[PDB]
Amino acid sequence: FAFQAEVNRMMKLIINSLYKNKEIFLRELISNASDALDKIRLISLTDENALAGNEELTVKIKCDKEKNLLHVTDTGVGMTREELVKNLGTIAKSGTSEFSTSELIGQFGVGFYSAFLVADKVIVTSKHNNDTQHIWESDSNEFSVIADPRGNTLGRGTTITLVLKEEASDYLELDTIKNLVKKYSQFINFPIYVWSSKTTVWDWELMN
Ligand SMILES: COC(=O)c1c(O)cc(O)c(C(=O)OC)c1CCc1nccn1Cc1ccccc1
Repeated sequence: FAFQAEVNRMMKLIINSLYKNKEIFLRELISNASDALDKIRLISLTDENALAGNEELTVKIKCDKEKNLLHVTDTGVGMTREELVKNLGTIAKSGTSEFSTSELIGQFGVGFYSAFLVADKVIVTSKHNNDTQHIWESDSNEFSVIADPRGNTLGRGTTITLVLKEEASDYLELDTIKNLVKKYSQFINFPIYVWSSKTTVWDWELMN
């Protein structure tokens, strides 16, 4: 059906970004975090205390240069364990490959699959209201999900961790992330921060 139409759009956008410095993974990281924040703000209109777990609506990005990791943390609606298992309808549980999705592909396919332009794995730590906090890890093909051993550390929202390839080590430099976040967040209504350094003290720096 239209599942091939959205897949066609996804191939077009991901390969197009391969010419332009493979930056579409970061634009999608910011855009999807913004939509998740929009979702919980819409819910807070009906629910009185929908923000009781985390009363702030932010996007916070931190680089781990020595560990070669990229963290993007938003305080959006989050995802239940049942929502992590569904993901975007294309990732199966580990060991079950030999056994709608079109709407999930059209919205999240570009963001998920373009992350593997620079990352070997994609790890999702999410905390949704009325559910515990879980960790979800995928190799682009299969996934595995467990409950976070640390418990509820986000209050509410989602942290996307990208285990970057060494090929993409230059993305973790402060001046690189900051210029890229500033470019792709100038139209996001929510405040977006990057863990930056000032001389030496470290603190969140507003980028938009
Ligand atoms: C690939 O990271 C995301 O797309 C993503 C993000 O960057 C920031 C977020 O806050 C959230 C989020 O929690 O939205 C509530 C997501 C998940 C967006 C989503 N909502 C329903 C399905 N998906 C796609 C998906 C992909 C992999 C595993 C699970 C779900």
